[PDB]
Amino acid sequence: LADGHHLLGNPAAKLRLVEFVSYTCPHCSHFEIESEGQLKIGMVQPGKGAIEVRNFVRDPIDMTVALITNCVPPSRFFTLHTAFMRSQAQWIGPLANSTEAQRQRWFNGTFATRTRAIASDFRFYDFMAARGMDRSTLDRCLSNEALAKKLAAETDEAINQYNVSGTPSFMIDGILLAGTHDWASLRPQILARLNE
Ligand SMILES: [Cl-]
Ligand SMILES: [Cl-]
Ligand SMILES: [Cl-]
Repeated sequence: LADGHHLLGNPAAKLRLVEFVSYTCPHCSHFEIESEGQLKIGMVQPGKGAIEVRNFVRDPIDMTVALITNCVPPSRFFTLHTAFMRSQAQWIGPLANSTEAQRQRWFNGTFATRTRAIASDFRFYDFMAARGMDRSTLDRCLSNEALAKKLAAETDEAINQYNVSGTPSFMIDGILLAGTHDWASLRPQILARLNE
């Protein structure tokens, strides 16, 4: 699959759930905690369906996290993606707490300068060091502007083709699910399809 797309489970499974999610969205964090287990044991493990996670990148903080999760091998993506989502409350504090002068650096200057400022402010060096990724490996990841452009293009595809606006959003078998932005609304639609 293309950059910013990641597939969990069997590509030939009949039910394909696409998730448009963002690392800076509180609804996506809550959704991951609520849904990850049940989707795995109920659907993915028995080979009844597969999950395509798309990084819907909303802001440069999101972009910085998505550079990290997309720079690791496919077999590490899902653990890392889940970790950022599950531990969102632990790392996202500077979004609320930072001052004007700090915020200025996230939204101005070149891609490299702002990505480095964000990674510093959000303490991603320490977060990723605690997960085996050293500073040199993280530096290379954060400077991958080519990848940032591809993730931006993937995000633009979601916005343009599917009118994706709020997060998380979902499609099942090509249909974007109206009014469906949490596990409580999603699950009955998944079970209806599985149990047809
Ligand atoms: Cl939820
Ligand atoms: Cl740090
Ligand atoms: Cl498009």
